Amino acid sequence: KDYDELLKYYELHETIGTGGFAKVKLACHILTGEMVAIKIMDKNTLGSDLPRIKTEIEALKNLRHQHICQLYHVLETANKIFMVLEYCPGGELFDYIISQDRLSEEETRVVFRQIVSAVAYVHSQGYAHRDLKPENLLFDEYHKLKLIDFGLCAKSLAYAAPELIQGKLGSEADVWSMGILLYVLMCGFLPFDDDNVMALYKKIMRGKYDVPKWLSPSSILLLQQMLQVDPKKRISMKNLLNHPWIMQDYNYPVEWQSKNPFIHLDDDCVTELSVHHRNNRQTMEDLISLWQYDHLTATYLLLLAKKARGKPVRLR
Ligand SMILES: CNC(=O)c1ccc(Nc2ncc(C(F)(F)F)c(NCc3nccnc3N(C)S(C)(=O)=O)n2)cc1
Ligand SMILES: [Cl-]
Ligand code: NA
Ligand code: NA
Repeated sequence: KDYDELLKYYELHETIGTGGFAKVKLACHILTGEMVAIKIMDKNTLGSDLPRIKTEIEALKNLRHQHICQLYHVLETANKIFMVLEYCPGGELFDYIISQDRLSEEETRVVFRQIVSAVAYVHSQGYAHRDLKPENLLFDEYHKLKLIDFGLCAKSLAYAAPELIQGKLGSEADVWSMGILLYVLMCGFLPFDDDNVMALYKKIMRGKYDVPKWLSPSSILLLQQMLQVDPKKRISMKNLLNHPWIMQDYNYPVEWQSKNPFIHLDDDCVTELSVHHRNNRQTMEDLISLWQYDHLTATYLLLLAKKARGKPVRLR
């Protein structure tokens, strides 16, 4: 019914995740053969949370970055909203940490610099993510990280900053959450945890945590600077980018600027679309340039994706 519109363009496979607000299926984009992830939201059962959908959608239309999960297609039917996103076949950072127990400081740094790159970019575009946690970071085919779930972005509790849980500073709050992430990467458990939500809340407010024996002095220092209860004493995003711990083995600050921004339309993509559809090239350019996030946008972007990984730009 609502799936009729979607099934014009995608073959649906297994459900790969269910959350509070959405389920996500693996799918194949018929015209390109590309696997994608389709986020499915029922407008009726969301009700008051329907603003989360528009928030994520508007954010993702304004974010284009090597460590951010790309949006391809938005389809609205009578009862559903479908968001077609980049499929990350490596799954969740969280499950990767559990499988390894914890990461070495070297590997943590490799991973963490990608998280800082994504989040600093998000902030550079005027947003705070506000729901940073390892469930929301996925591995793509290259084993590079992609940030997801922009439903709470502005322009869980275990990861929420004291000031944010107190109802007041979105920038500083993301830094706190990245500190909790950093802790989990290196330790393999949360710095603040409890079965009772108010007791968890108290632990967060107190800011005291276990410091395991395998952590280097420099890592301990970085955690201390990120996990300051007072956001005014917390390390700013700026100084995180070139922090000495962060610079170890790299010697350059985190590269946060988008490496894949939308400058001019790509000729191979446009050409292939015009040839496959047997349409006037200029019309094809004009219709792509509406950037409607309809099936034409989807096809164009999934062709660019083929190019991004050195494959030829070809439609079935
Ligand atoms: C098959 N077993 C796996 O464990 C697994 C899981 C995910 C993926 N890949 C993947 N790629 C892209 C998405 C995208 F774009 F939709 F976010 C996505 N989402 C599922 C999703 N993921 C983690 C947290 N919430 C999730 N959903 C409820 S949510 C907030 O609506 O995205 N999952 C691959 C494998
Ligand atoms: Cl980097
Ligand atoms: Na423990
Ligand atoms: Na940069």
